[PDB]
Amino acid sequence: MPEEIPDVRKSVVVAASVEHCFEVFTSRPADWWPPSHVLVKKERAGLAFEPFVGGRYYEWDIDGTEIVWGRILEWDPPHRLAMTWRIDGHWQSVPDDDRASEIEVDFVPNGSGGTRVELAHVKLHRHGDGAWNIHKALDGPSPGETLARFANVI
Repeated sequence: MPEEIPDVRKSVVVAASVEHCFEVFTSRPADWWPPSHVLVKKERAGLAFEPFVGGRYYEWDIDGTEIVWGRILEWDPPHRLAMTWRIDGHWQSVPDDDRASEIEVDFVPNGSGGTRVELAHVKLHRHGDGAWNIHKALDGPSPGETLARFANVI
């Protein structure tokens, strides 16, 4: 749905405190996880994950049980955020990371309550397990880097 799997992505500035950036992910991503149409049979509504290295990430579906939505890489206090995403191309589950890719995200205060973050993705295709289909569902209106949809809803 989005431009073909692009290598390093770009950065965007959004109006939000740095604490909000890390807090919003752990606060309740369901607040803006659903854009309009989702390939998932049921729209995600509840979310709960342990933020740590090798942590486990799962979400609750309106009628579906818990499915892994990704994983974690490392939590760095207000300044650097990194997370590994482990998911199946068929939106099923991946008990082990065989070809999972890592994501690098940095959050730093920009000007006033505005925070600027640089998000880059590399070797995401290494998954070659159909993970691209998962991105299509996450890709909502106005396709673009994750910061694009995140900044608009934020």
